[PDB]
Amino acid sequence: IQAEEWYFGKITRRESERLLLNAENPRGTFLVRESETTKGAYCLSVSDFDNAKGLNVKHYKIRKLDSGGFYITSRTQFNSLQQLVAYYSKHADGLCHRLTTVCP
Amino acid sequence: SIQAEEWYFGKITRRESERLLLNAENPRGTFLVRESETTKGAYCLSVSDFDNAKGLNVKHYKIRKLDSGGFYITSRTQFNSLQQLVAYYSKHADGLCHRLTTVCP
Repeated sequence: IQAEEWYFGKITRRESERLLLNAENPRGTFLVRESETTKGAYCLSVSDFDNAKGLNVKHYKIRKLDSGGFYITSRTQFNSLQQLVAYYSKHADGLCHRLTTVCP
Repeated sequence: SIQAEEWYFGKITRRESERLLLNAENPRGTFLVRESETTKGAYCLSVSDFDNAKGLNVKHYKIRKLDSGGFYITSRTQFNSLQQLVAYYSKHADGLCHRLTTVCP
């Protein structure tokens, strides 16, 4: 997945929030990183805006099933990470915002 | 002035640096220096590498600016300038994934 624009590898949770939390960035700017402590998991980081908290980053753990697939909820699972990203770019389904822009 | 150095790419993002380095045309050890996007005062050395499992991949090493003037990536050597840092690791990888071979174009 190294070659996917949205994959930032092993940046920490804090570093993903420093990258994402920028006022030039739209709601739904996102990146995927390898989870910092859970081994074999990915994490989807999405900026979001709430009146109160202002801009903040939500983090959703992505698990990989034994057969290979990926999921965030029981609603949909994906044969690959790129399919998950493609799906959520069009359908938020429970995430805070549709994935609009890859982290610059 | 570091602004006009050919291997200095200023404020480009971590993501744009990889888009530049991760390209078939570039030898292992193609590099660029840039500012850290979020560590103030630090710089960053981005280097292309090739691992059969990863494929072509970029490694990023932070460069800290000593208060007293220098620059360093490890406790083994410190340098007075970024120029001198690039030159040294062009000869000796000394912990880096690869010697700095090619300035990124």
